[PDB]
Formats: sequence, structure tokens, C-alpha cells
Amino acid sequence: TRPTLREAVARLAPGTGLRDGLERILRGRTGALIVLGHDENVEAICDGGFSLDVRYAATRLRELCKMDGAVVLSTDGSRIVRANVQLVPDPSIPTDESGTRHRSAERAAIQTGYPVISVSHSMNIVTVYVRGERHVLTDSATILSRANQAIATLERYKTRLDEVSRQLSRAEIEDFVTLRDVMTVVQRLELVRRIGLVIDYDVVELGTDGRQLRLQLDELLGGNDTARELIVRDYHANPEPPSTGQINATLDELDALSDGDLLDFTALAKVFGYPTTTEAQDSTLSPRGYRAMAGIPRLQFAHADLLVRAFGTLQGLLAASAGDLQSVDGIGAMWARHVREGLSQLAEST
Amino acid sequence: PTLREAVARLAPGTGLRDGLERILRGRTGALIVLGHDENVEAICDGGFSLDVRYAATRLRELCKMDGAVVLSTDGSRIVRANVQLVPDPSIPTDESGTRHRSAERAAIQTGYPVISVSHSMNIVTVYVRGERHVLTDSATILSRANQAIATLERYKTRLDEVSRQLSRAEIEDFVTLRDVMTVVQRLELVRRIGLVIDYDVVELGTDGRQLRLQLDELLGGNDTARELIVRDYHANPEPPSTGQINATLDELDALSDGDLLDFTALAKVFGYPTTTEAQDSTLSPRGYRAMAGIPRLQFAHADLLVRAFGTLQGLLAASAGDLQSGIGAMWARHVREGLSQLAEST
Amino acid sequence: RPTLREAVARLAPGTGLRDGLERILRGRTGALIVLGHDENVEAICDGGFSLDVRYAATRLRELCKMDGAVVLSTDGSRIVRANVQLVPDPSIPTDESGTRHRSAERAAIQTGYPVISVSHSMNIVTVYVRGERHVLTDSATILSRANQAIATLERYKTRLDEVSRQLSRAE
Ligand SMILES: Nc1ncnc2c1ncn2[C@@H]1O[C@@H]2COP(=O)(O)O[C@H]3[C@@H](O)[C@H](n4cnc5c(N)ncnc54)O[C@@H]3COP(=O)(O)O[C@H]2[C@H]1O
Ligand SMILES: Nc1ncnc2c1ncn2[C@@H]1O[C@@H]2COP(=O)(O)O[C@H]3[C@@H](O)[C@H](n4cnc5c(N)ncnc54)O[C@@H]3COP(=O)(O)O[C@H]2[C@H]1O
Ligand SMILES: [Br-]
Ligand SMILES: [Br-]
Ligand SMILES: [Br-]
Repeated sequence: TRPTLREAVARLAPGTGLRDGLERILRGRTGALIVLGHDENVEAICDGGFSLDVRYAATRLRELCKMDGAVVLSTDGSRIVRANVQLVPDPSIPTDESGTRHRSAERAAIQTGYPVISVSHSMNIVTVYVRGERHVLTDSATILSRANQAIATLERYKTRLDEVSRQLSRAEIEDFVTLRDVMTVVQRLELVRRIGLVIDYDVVELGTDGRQLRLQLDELLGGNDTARELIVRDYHANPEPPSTGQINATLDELDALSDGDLLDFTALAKVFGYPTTTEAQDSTLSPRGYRAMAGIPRLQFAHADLLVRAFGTLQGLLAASAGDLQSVDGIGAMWARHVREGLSQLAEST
Repeated sequence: PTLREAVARLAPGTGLRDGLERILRGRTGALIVLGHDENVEAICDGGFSLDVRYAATRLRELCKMDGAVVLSTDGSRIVRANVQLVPDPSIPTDESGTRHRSAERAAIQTGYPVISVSHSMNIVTVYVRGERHVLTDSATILSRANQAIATLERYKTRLDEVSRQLSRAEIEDFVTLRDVMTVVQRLELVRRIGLVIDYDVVELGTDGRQLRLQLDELLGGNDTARELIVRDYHANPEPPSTGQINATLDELDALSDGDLLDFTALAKVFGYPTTTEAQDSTLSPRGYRAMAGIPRLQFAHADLLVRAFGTLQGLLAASAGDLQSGIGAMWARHVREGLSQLAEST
Repeated sequence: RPTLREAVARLAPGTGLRDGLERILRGRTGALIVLGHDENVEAICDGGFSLDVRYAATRLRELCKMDGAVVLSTDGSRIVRANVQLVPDPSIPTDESGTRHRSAERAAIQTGYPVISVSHSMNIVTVYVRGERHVLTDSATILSRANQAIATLERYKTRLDEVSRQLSRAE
């Protein structure tokens, strides 16, 4: 049940007691070497030092780290057990680290199974070792600059997504949609998602410092998963409306594609089920109407799903009379007038 | 004084903050008492007695000497310097270090604020009645507040879209509970993000006045909108009193950020069922919002008409003479034209 | 209650304590040490850390890198506490300067035990014993003083030989 690397980095994320202590250590320029566990195996490699039983605090961690040596914490992290200790792990344990402190850190994490942090006195750099794996913490200021650059590109990817999405809707009304038109929106939908994943990683590392960025990212992305779901159900090559499993499977195959493959429209076609040939890109497609219904304001997907499965195509849905929509079981009178008005208003703009 | 009130006294643009920034560049550290009275003199040891006007330069130089500087309550004078604070050790504190424990303990006993600039951490911390706030560089606060202003602009764009949808549905007489809870949710988010940006602006002092201008435009009109949405769609059949409206708005503020998401929780506050079927149910607005949109309409006049006709769909349908039936006919002609113009624009 | 002159002997070169203080001086850390532990001293001590370790010169330096004061047992064979904040009664009067040194003398007066204070800014060791104050002097300076006296003793020895020879002849 030893902790994983990703689990350990969370323990050092902003807003935690450990991270508060490490920030004090960094401002003190003392350097440090911390062991996040204590048992018989850890004590076997711990030399001399001091044996103390004190409650953990960020200030207490800094003061004990003013002394040369290593501080050891209990497994639960609630107590500081030892300070000034000399770690003496088995030298046979391999490590490609530099310096006595950092090489001792990796060897110690490997032998005991617990994480070990090493703050460089000369470089003010925090590094955590867990089972031969290494992750370097980054100051929240640098991460925020990375995420704000990505937010700028995400805003532009949303602007281009909106322009090509509007173009596809206009083509759906005129019934001259091509596969190239759909795969143009598919590419932009995925690019928005991928930049979103980049920013999400930056948000997690920011801990409490990323709460403000969490709001900005969730609003800009918001509705992207709905859009990717709607384009798949509207334009999947399989004639019958896709099952809930089939939609998720197609979206997963899209995520599996490389960044270089997203630029290839033919690769995007394979995921939907169309041929990879250049002639297929020019081919006409007939939308089912899922996207058009979603455009209608205040229309829940449950209502639109019955109508799209019933009428089959966006052109039986458009030509429908308000009474025809009502016949479908589960569609109320009032909703039939609202949908018939919605499709008519879509025809006026385009 | 409250903690946040004290932060304004240490905020950029004030004399104290100028002095504290001087102290930070010197790496001297400091320990300052923001008050002087008979009780404070009892805990001040030795030191020097001086009567000079406060200045940023005077505060830095006096803080080069080990010990503490004491200022008068109004901050216009420096009373003593180099003092060794000796507060009662019985006073408990969860601080670490001799300087900082003396700061928190001293603030508690005297009742005045006590600032402590750490030499080892180059960090300013102010204590007020057992409370702790660490000053933050204006650059970090500005980045937080500008992301929040961007998010607030985006929240206003969504607020306008869902707000237009509700009014247009009011004309069409097909309002659902979900339509109302969408506007209620979006209104609260503008409120809460606005309060966050407000605190950052206060801490920013003179650097945040420009953000205050941007913030005051984005918020403006939010309090009126929350009041009117409660009047039109409160579950109690009788039009809610001002006391009931304010109680509903307070209960909204009491909800957590997670509850503002859940539409069913918002329904509970208004008095509707928490079930999903209730969210789909049709609701009929009272018409207070529509009448308020009509120019030159008194709230008392619109309140009489709303109590009589009940809904926005009896106000529209009512003939001009029906509105006068007791109300001034001249106003009745103005109400029918105003209601018709709203239907044409939507 | 050892006397002040007795305390200086405990801090004289060649002792364990003096080895630790010389480490502290080379480190420029400063320190505040209490050479005794009883129930009354603990009454004046705050949080800090509680350790039961044998004294060593190296061990004393590292604990004195942390802010606060370290407390030793009466005989000095064990170290009881580190990072402690002694808070003696401010009523005890002293015209000392700085929070550490005035706190040092007040602590020695109240407890009756010696308390050493090494100044970070001046690299000066001062010991307080029952309201008395003595500043230690580096062995280099004392040796220069004592060699001046040895020169005067040799010249006084020659002068003694001349007057003694003069007296014997007169006898
Ligand atoms: N076996 C060895 N082989 C080669 N060189 C050796 C060595 N042992 C020590 N040194 C050298 O001595 C420097 C200072 O050692 P010190 O223990 O004073 O200062 C140490 C000690 O406070 C701590 N540290 C390093 N390894 C440690 C360990 N295994 N356990 C506890 N603390 C450790 O990190 C400090 C800085 O280490 P850094 O490597 O930068 O600097 C080291 C390194 O250059
Ligand atoms: N009663 C006591 N018990 C244990 N250790 C004691 C002590 N009094 C002083 N020290 C130790 O001496 C250090 C230096 O004190 P100094 O007087 O040079 O310089 C002091 C002094 O100018 C100021 N300071 C702390 N407490 C104060 C107080 N109550 N009144 C005025 N100034 C205070 O903060 C400076 C740095 O304090 P810091 O804690 O960083 O570091 C302290 C602490 O390690
Ligand atoms: Br290093
Ligand atoms: Br400090
Ligand atoms: Br000093």
C-alpha cells in the first residue's frame, strides 16, 4: 500500500501543510532532505540524529531543516519523528542523480518505499522521489504563466471552433453538407479539448492557487463534451443512432489519435467510419438533426432525442408541422410549438 | 478593527505600506504596534521615548534597531522605539518564534494591531484580535483579480443570454421552473465572483482602483435583478413582502457553491419541490419584472395591478379600461402601450 | 548554586561546553543556553522540542542553528530541550540591551543556574550566574595578556637575584 508518485505530489501541492513548510524552507535558503515515512526499515538507514515526538507544523519543519541532515516524518504525516539524521541507504541501489544529497534521496526512497523530498540549498529546487521516479515541483507563479498562455490559445481555438461550427449549421439547413465540412468541426472540437487537458494538468499542480484558474477553464471549455458527443451521434457512419457505448467508444478513439493525426482529415474520417480516400471527403452527408435541436434554446436533450430518432433526418424535422412533432410519445403540445418555431427561426438566419 | 479593515491601512498608497516596503528592501525585519495608550506602556520595556511625526523613512531607520516601534492609534505620530515587548506569557498563541509570538500575544493584550516583518522570510504579517493576515505582493493579487474579471465578464455574457431567454418565454407564456433556476444560478455567480474581486481590490489599494472601475460596471444592477426574480417566482401565492424577499436572498447566500449548481436546491429556497419533475413544470410569472421594465411605472402602481390580475398573462390580456378598474385611466393607457411594446421587441 | 568564577571554569578551554561554544562562534548563529534544568525553569519555558540526548560539541551547534534556546541538565551531561522560548518575569530589572540578552540575565536570576548568550551580531559569549555577569575572552587574547606578565616576571626574577646577591654579600 506504499504511496505512488502522483499521490505524493498531491501531498506537496499548494494549500497543504507539507507545501507550506517547504515554501518556508525555500525562503530560508537552508536546503532540506525530508523522509515521508518512519518504520523499522527507515530507521535502519537513519544514523544518529535526534529523536523527537512533536506535532507537525510548517514552522517546526523549517527550524528542524535549519540543521544539517535529514528530517523524518511519520507515515501519516501528523508528526515529526527525527531531525539531523544521516541517511545511509545501500550504495548498490542505482541512481542517476547528482550530488550526495539527491543521490542519497533516490536511494533512500527506493529502499524504504516511502517518498523522500530534497530541497537544493544551492538551486532552491524541490524534488520528490518515489520508487525510482522523480518529479520536480514548480513555483505557482511559473505554472500560472504556462496556463495563461494556454488560456490565450484556448480562447482562439474557441473562436475558430465557433466560426466553423456556425458554417456547418448553415450547410445543414441548405442540405449540402460534405464530410470535409464535418471533419473541419471535428478537428477544432478536439483541439479545444487537447489544450483543455494541458491547462487541467497545470490546474491540479496549482492546488489552492489554481482555484481561480479552475473557474476560467471550466467556463471556456463548458459544453465541449456535449459538442463532441452531438457531432458523433449526428454524423457517425453507422445508420442507426449510436448507442451510448458507441458514442463513448468513438470519442475514445479520437483521443487516441496523435496531435499530428488530428491535422489529417482522412484519419478523422476513419474514426467516424468513412473511407480514407480523397473522393470521400467531397461526399454529401445527411445530418440526423441532433446539432440543430441543441441550437434551439431551452430544449432539453431528452425532448430532442425522441424527435431526432423519430424523424430520422434534419429535413423531415424541418418540414415537420407542429402537430406532427406532437404525435411522438413523450413530446408535449407546448414543446411541439417551441421546436417548430425553433427550426423555422434557424431557416430565417441562414 | 476587523482584519480586512486593517489590511486597507497597510494597503498600497498609505504611509504605513510605504514604510513597510522600505523595511522589506532593507532586510531588517520589524515589529510595530499600531496603538499607544496607558495599557500598552505597561507592556513596553525600556526603549526610547520620541515625539515625531510618522514618515516612511523614519519607520525604516527606527526598525533597523532591534526591538519594536510603537505608533499612535491615528498613525500621525511615533511615540516610542527600540522597546522590548513583554506581554503576559499566559496569553496563548499558535505562533512560532520569539518575534511572532510576541506579536500575536501583544496584539491580544493591548487590543491594537501589531505588525511583524520577518527578517528570515521577508514576510509582513499583521495580527488583529487573534487573527492573522499575510500581505501579498500587488503583482500576485493583480493576476488573481484579472482572471476573475475575465471570468466575471464571461459570467455576464451568459447572464444576458439566459436572461433574454426568460423574458422572451414570458411573452410566449411557456416558462418552466428550470428556466427560472437558470437565471437564479447565474445571478448568484456574478454576486460571488464580484465579492472576491472586491476584496482583492481593497487589498490592492491605489493599484486596485482601476480594477474597481471595471468591477463596478460588471456588478451594477445585480442587486435589483435578484430582488425582482424573487418577486416574480416565489412559491408563496401571495406576492412576497420585502422581508420575505430579503430572507430568500439571504438563504441563497447561505447555500454553498455546490448547492448553487444543483437546481433542485435553488428550487427549495424559492419553495418549489426538490424533485426533477418539478423542474419541468410550468410556472406563471407575476409580472413585476415586466412592469418594472416599462418606463415611469411606480412600484406601488404596478403592485396594485399585479395583485389584481395575478400574472403577466392577465396583465397583457387586460384591456386598457380593465387596468383602470381603482387606478388612474391615464396610467392604464401607459401600461397597455408598454406591455405591447415589450411583446413586439421580443 | 555554583559561583560565577566556578561557572567560567566549566566554560574554560578543554571542556565539552567550551568546545560547543567555539563551534557556535565559528558558525555565527548565536545561541541562548541554560546550564540547568528543574521544575521552576520549565515553568518559564514555552513549546520548543523535548529531546533526551547525550551532550556533544557538534550536537550543541546544530541545535543552536534553530531560533530559540537550548536547555541542558544541571551537570551538562544531557541536553533536555531545543528551540525553546524562555519567558522570564519581565519585572526582574536589568539595563541590558536586546531581547535575548535581557531575557538571558532574567532567566539566570530566576532559576539560579548559569545561562550563556552568544551574540549573533557581535560574536561575544556572555554568562550570567545569579545576577552576576562575566564575558568570556578568547584564549588568544588571554595568552597575550599572560605572556606580558611572564616577561615582567622574568625581569622581576632578575631584579630579585640582584638584590638577593647584594644582601648575601652584606651579610
Ligand atoms: N560521501 C561523500 N562523497 C563526496 N562528497 C561528500 C560526501 N559527503 C559529503 N560530501 C561533500 O561535503 C559537502 C557538505 O557536506 P555536509 O554534510 O556538510 O552537508 C550536507 C548535508 O547537510 C546534506 N546531506 C547530504 N547527503 C546526506 C545524507 N545522506 N543524509 C543526510 N544529510 C545529507 O546535504 C548537505 C549538502 O550536500 P552536498 O552534496 O551539496 O555537499 C557535500 C558534498 O560536496
Ligand atoms: N526570550 C527568548 N527566548 C528564547 N530565545 C530568545 C529570546 N529572546 C531572544 N531570543 C533569541 O535571540 C534571537 C535574536 O534576538 P535579537 O534581540 O537579536 O533580535 C530580535 C528582536 O529585535 C525582535 N524581537 C523578538 N521578540 C521581541 C519582543 N518581545 N520585543 C521586541 N523585539 C522583539 O526580533 C528579533 C529576532 O528574533 P528571532 O526570534 O528571529 O531570534 C531571537 C531568538 O532566537
Ligand atoms: Br545541493
Ligand atoms: Br524572524
Ligand atoms: Br544579538
